Amino acid sequence: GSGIRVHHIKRRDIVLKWELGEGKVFLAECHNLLDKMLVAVKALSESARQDFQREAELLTMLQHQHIVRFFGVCTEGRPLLMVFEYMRHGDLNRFLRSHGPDAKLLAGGEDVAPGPLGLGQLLAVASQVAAGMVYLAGLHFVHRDLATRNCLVGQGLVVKIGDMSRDIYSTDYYRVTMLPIRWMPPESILYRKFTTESDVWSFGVVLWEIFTYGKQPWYQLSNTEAIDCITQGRELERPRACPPEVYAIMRGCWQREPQQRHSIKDVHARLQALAQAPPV
Ligand SMILES: N#Cc1ccc(-c2cnc3ccc(N4CCOC[C@H]4c4cccc(F)c4)nn23)cc1
Repeated sequence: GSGIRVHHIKRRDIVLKWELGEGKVFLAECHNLLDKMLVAVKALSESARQDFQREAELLTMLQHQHIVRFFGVCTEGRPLLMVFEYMRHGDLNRFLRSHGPDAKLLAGGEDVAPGPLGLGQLLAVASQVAAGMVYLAGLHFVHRDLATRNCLVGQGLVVKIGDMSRDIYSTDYYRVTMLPIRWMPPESILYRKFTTESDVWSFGVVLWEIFTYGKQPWYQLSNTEAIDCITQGRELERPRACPPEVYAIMRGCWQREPQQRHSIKDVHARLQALAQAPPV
């Protein structure tokens, strides 16, 4: 039984506090991965135990400053658990909306101002997501559902790529098997091909999400309508909050031919530079 050693955690050391969302994520304390400690815990046939073990091995290998930190599993008894660091500001899409000009409530937090994010800040969020993507492309890992709903925000506005998904985001998938069509490129919709270049397209849509403070791409349109748009070559419009240099980077992610799309490495480098010195 060769493979990656996955860290195991005794059940007695996991104390579940409350559900945060629905796989079915709870907030918990864990002693002692250090003192005692807050963590996020995902709860779940032998075929499932197979995917569990498999995904666990994979999660163990993919470790990077912008990938949500994975601590191990608990498999003594049922249900099976995956243990992750806790990202106190939840998912990026919800975070964005709560700092949008549209938000109905004020979003306290000692570590960020309520109200619209600074441009410097939006840029930092995008840079961080890209860095996550650079790492994954490096490993030839293809993420088939890149979107702010699958990113996590932690203390100090650290952003990491996570996982799905929350039932509140069902509207973001189209039932064919559920596809995130609004984030998919023509070659995915047309030919069912998914590549690192497909992820670069998705990331472009993530950029649009960030600079609209979390709006659904093509929110005015039905699923088939959005598919017509994507395949017929229509592009999402520049967000009001989005500077030309960034819209340019977006457009580059959206080349109809995958090979003309800029590399994720390139994309990240530009965003990081914009970020270190935000244009007016
Ligand atoms: N695999 C996996 C995995 C990894 C980490 C986490 C995690 C760590 N800190 C938090 C805080 C809130 C939270 N949420 C917010 C909404 O309730 C569901 C859950 C979630 C589920 C699906 C996708 C999300 F980006 C976030 N998740 N989370 C959750 C799942």
